[PDB]
Amino acid sequence: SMEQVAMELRLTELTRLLRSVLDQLQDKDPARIFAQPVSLKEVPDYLDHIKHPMDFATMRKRLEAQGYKNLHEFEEDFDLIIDNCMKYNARDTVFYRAAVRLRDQGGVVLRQARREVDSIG
Repeated sequence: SMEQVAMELRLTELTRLLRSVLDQLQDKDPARIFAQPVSLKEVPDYLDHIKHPMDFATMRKRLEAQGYKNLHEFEEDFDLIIDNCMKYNARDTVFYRAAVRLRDQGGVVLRQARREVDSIG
């Protein structure tokens, strides 16, 4: 149908907008602590600790395969990156401190993103 064509135009432009949110969240991690999945070679027991790993490159692959059906799905994936880090790493670490900063500075970018999806539909 043509009504599936228009559905994809209003997805495609969530995808296009979600691209821009991610670029901005990822600029709040200049240390690149969250750019890539935690290495199972380097942390072989990681899955004993964290059942749903997430990282920016993994969020991005799902993005360019148009796999986030709304903003809430994207926000869940972002919250995993932070929550996983805050459990796996202790409070007095560069990792935990980097998550706390990413959370705090992402909040502003997401608070605007929410309004732009509602407003633009």
